[PDB]
Amino acid sequence: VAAGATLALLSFLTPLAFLLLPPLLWREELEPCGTACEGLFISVAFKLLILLLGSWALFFRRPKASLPRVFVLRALLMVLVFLLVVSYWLFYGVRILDARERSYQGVVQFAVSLVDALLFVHYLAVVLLELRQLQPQFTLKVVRSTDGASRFYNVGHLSIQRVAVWILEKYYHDFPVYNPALVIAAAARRRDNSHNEYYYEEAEHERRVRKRRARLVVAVEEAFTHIKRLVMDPREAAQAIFASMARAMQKYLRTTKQQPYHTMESILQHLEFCITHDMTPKAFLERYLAAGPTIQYHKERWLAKQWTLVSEEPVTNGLKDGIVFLLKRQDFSLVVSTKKVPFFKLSEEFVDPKSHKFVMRL
Amino acid sequence: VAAGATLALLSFLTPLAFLLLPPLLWREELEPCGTACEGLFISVAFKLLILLLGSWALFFRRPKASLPRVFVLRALLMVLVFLLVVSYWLFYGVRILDARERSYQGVVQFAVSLVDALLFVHYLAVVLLELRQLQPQFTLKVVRSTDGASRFYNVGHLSIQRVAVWILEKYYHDFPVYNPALVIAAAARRRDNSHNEYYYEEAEHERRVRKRRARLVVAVEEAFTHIKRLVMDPREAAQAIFASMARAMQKYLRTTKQQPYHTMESILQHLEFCITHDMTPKAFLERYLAAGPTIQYHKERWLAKQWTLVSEEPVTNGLKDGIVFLLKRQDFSLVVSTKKVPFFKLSEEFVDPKSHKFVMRL
Amino acid sequence: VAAGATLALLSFLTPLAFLLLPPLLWREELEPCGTACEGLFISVAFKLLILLLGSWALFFRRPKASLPRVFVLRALLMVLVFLLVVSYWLFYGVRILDARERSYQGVVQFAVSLVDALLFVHYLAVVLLELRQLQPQFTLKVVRSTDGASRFYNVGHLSIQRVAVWILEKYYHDFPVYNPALVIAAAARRRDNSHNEYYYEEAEHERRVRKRRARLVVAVEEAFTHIKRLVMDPREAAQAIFASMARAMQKYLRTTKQQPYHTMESILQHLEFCITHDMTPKAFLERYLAAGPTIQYHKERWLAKQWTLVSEEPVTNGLKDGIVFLLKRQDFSLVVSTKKVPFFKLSEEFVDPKSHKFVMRL
Repeated sequence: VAAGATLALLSFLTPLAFLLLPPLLWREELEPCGTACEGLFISVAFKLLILLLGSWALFFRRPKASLPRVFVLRALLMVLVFLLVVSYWLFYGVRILDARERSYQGVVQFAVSLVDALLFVHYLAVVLLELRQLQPQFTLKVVRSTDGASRFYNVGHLSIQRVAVWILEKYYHDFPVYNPALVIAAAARRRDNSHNEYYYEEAEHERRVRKRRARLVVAVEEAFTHIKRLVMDPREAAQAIFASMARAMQKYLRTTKQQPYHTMESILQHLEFCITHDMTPKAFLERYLAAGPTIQYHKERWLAKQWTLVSEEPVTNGLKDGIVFLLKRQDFSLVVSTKKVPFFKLSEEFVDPKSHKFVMRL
Repeated sequence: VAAGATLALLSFLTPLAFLLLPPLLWREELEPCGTACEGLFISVAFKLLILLLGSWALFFRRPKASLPRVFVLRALLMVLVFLLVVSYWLFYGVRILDARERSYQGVVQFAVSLVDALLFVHYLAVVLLELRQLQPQFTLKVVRSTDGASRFYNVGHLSIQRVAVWILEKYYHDFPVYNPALVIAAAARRRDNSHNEYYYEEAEHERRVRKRRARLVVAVEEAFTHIKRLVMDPREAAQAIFASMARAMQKYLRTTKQQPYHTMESILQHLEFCITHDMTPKAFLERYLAAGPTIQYHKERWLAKQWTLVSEEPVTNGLKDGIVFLLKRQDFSLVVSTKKVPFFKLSEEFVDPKSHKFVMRL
Repeated sequence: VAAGATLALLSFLTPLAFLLLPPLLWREELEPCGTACEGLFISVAFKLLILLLGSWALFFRRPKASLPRVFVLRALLMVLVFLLVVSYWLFYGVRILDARERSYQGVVQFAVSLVDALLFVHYLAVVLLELRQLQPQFTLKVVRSTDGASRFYNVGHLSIQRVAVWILEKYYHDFPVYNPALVIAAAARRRDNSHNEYYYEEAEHERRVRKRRARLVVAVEEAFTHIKRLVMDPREAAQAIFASMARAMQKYLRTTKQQPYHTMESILQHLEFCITHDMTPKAFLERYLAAGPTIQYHKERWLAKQWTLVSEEPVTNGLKDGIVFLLKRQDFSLVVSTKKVPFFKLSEEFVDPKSHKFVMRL
């Protein structure tokens, strides 16, 4: 990442060097030129300000991911910046600096062309890195291998590793959080005719979850009726009203297998959060009634540095119809299937709004 | 917004002024120049057409929101357009217009550099206003403070007010519509051991909602069997078949607290809409069975001009990990929590499709 | 589509022709020029490489749809490329080629202006085709006319046919798959007071779906316990463990009307898929328990070449508040209603985090 900052600093200082070396080295040898040179100095100044603000807006940011192989398009852009700036330096050396060029208008036009080329490389960087994948080309079915939480997405032309990082960004807010606490045909006919134990255990579990949920709703309502706006801190008020709801919260988190997701300190911080921002009991309970996504919880449960990209294809290739890859973790795996978004043939049919006529029969 | 139109008109007329003032003021004093000048006139004409079509496509539109503070990047762009065009006017005045420049090739190259700079400012405007927030940087948990309807979003680098307008654009089609019609530990142990009244009231409410829903489904099916395609207007046919379903619709909207959402005229317009476009009874009922989002209903219920941005941070700053802000309204409040999308470290693992081998034991 | 490739090849070869015809036709007549010409040759080479890589990244791809009328903005871009390149050819012919221009610096600057104009046309193409619709302007309610599956979307400034293709791209992964197997007021009062047959048939159907689902879950769990990692192919292992679950799968697909969606070969391929990628029984069953979207199934069920755009407005116009159009198919119709995203007026309200004070009463 240091080579990118080196290329950025060199590319920013190279037009200023190309403009400031002939007045510093051969000033009296240099030919005087008219107002066209100074107008091109103004163009260099404003276009370098545009280049600096654009590179600030899109490229002066930390890397959001560590890819297992090389970023192909970003390495292409770095090689393009390197070869462009090195070729401009080589030409400026062997045909302007060593030759002691007198026509300063040509040197300033050369710097103008350099800044135009750097702005066009910045535009190509936006095209390659951000604009290429806007048009949706593929539909991704992403399924957890453990509980079968499935979402579908539309993705554009990206490589498999960039699609993988994209899916991991969707995963932490789209799927529910992972919870690990949640002859032959004749034997199958004999077993399927037996007592349907799982049906009644499921009905018992749904019934007792609804009962513990009702106890929790009544507990948190009667808890939030113990305070009112106004001396007592929201931490102290949350600690006061937690005692009238800790037992029903503990019972509901035991019956829904959500015990290690919510410590007592996290529930106290979320109580302080809810009574600070004037949230009702139901807006408090929405964090606890359902499972909720992975980013809702503590950072020790994210484990975002422990993902593994398992693909039979080399992961720098783009997607195609039939690509399946795994986003493995120590706990589960995200199975990703790729299908091509199909070709559409729309036809146009005109109807008349007058032509909608009706009868009373059938 | 008038200053933006003034800057746009001035920036469009400034290259034409820079090209047309030397033939109008000093024509016989002006030096003749070759075909390079006329080729640059062609470049000025086509690049100004490109600039006009791009500014039409992205910037000749009404403001979608009224922000509580200044749009920082748009004011930066307006200051950049102003300082660029004013500096080109000052140089053209004090070094071309007052000096009566004879080298017309330099003046036309100066206008070419001006149009290139305006196209680069337009590109910087697209980078700052639209391309900066494409890369998702933050996950937003947006929760209504009243009923706890929660959605998560990925947002890029935006200020808090632009994130707020973005969330309000997501709110009108993502959340359901707001419906306002919907010692201590020993006392909590005594209360949680009492009769679970809320559980049975919830079961009674779900049962009677399912019964009124079944009555409504049978009513709307038998209502739509009273007409057929073909003389009778769809308004007249909707008014005819509404009488066989108005009672069950009124009972279902009473039992689900959806009475002021649906007037009789709105249900008649939606009946005319459904029988016009050949919609089934279930496609009619999907508007009424669930609550549905806020933009599905009448404009007096949107109240989009009554939002309030409550943030402890000054709202022109970008988001960071831990920003919480409220989108208050007179009825409720959207509590928005910001978390950073975590850094990913993908590793690559190669598996062999031949290496998937299986046994029959366990 | 051949005219677009012809314009692309002509636009790529035109600057090289403008640079290479004066050394090939009048070489000794041609005036020698300094290092400014060669620096502009370097600028032409790198900017043509930028133009080639950008046109590869965004425009060297197959059309994703067949629109019923002309793509208005793409035809505008093709007319702009055609008129620009034809005007540069006409000027180069009648003022450089026929006149036998000696000032070669003007010819090379003319080619530089041509490549700058082509890069600006490419930028305008990105603005018109991709950047115009990023800012969400409209909310689309898309409802199937048969079962009332409804989704809402935010769309930007697009024409009705491009919005239609956009909705069809959202449709194949957002909606569930279409399943066709799923005086007057006094008579309505008499019928609504009768036996609520549909309520009890619905409760019976939900109960038997839960029972067949429980049988299927137990069957697929006991089926996946018949194999283990390690000689036997995943096709052979899937065929072995399918016999202990085919009866409960067939019963669940009969009771949920999902019989023609899943052939025996498709279930065997998905079993091989799940045991290959170490998916649990629940991750196998997520494809079968719910309906799921249309792209999840076989390509004979997509029928993406059979959509019909029914609009009272001519479909090359952009959306506005109140546009309703149909995306008809032989089976159903997607009714699309357009509403304008409302204007927001945010106000700012500062609260003090110290000012959150609380009491114990009420």
